[PDB]
Amino acid sequence: QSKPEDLLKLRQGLMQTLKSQWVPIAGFAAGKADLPADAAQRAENMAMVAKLAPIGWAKGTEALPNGETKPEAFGSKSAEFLEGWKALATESTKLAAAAKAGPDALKAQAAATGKVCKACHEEFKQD
Amino acid sequence: QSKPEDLLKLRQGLMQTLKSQWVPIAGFAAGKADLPADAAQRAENMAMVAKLAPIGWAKGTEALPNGETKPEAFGSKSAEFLEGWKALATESTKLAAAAKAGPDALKAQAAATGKVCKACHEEFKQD
Ligand code: HEC
Ligand code: HEC
Repeated sequence: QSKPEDLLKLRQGLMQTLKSQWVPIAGFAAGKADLPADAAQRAENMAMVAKLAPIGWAKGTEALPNGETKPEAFGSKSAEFLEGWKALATESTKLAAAAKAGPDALKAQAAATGKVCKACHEEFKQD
Repeated sequence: QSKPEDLLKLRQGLMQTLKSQWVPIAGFAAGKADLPADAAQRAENMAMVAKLAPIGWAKGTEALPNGETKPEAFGSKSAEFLEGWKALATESTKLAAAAKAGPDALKAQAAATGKVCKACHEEFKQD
């Protein structure tokens, strides 16, 4: 089963776990916060979320009530959608390594990782 | 930071992603559904949720409204609670190996995995 509302919760829930892990790093990179001491662990977490994310968009979740994803995600642009997920896993793994190298390599790699959230939202997020 | 409704969506949506992968396999072990063709992939996904789980119970979410976890999870029995996530993660990894081995192996390791959901629930979850 799984009520539609449970399915939207799983999808936004994975997105919220992504944001919790990311924000500390986006903020340091923007000169708005101190260097998260657990940066490498957050970016590893970000890449595990990346790998699971396609479950929140599985068959039957094409038109949940209150969903915010464009239908092209499930159809004509389904492969490019999947491809954004893979890109986030790869940049997040690179972000892990750059956290262990030092604050400046983390800042350069956070810029490349944020682009991926922004690109996919521009193309596929309704709001 | 973070609004508590977003914090709870985090926590609860991780658990919905856990249930969505566990269900078909528990259903099989029970004799109520056929064997999932992707049982192995489901199980590795469960192990990744389990690694990520502790985020949903981070410091600062001890008293989210609408929260369903006993105060002991955050303090007095905090070690025991994080230990359960650990156990889930190794059981779900073993479930993935069993899936590859055959039905009889998956049924038996499924019984084993499900006990960890049960024990955690009996101690730390509210009715
Ligand atoms: C597509 C490949 C995405 C990538 C990469 C990122 N996100 Fe995104 N996110 C995506 C969509 C289609 C949606 C809409 C979901 C729906 O409701 O139907 C979202 C939503 C979010 C949210 C909102 C969750 C909520 O509570 O409603 C946030 C906080 C979010 N996304 C964050 C985020 C960040 C930080 C990313 C980069 C690390 C990122 N997402 C990548 C699609 C995609
Ligand atoms: C502790 C170490 C846990 C293990 C292992 C598992 N669960 Fe659990 N679960 C836990 C708590 C403390 C809670 C309540 C969270 C709160 O404060 O709201 C839950 C909740 C769930 C839910 C409901 C989610 C929702 O929409 O409200 C489900 C569907 C759930 N848990 C499933 C589940 C399964 C299938 C597990 C084994 C594979 C499992 N949980 C393990 C604590 C823990």
